Amino acid sequence: GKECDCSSPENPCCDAATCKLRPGAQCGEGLCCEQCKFSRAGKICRIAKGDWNDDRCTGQSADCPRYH
Repeated sequence: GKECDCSSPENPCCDAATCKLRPGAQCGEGLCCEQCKFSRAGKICRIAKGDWNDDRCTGQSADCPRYH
């Protein structure tokens, strides 16, 4: 977006000075953002709405799209 990677100032994954991520982790907030680290693919970011495939995250992303 602009120059920020997180939305919380207390979050330990984004320099509060530049409201951006902290140069050490790889995600300040997302459906698949591990403790300051890019979650690994095969991450269930959300469950379908009945009975079928589920939502999985990649090995380099920190958010989750939609498929159900």
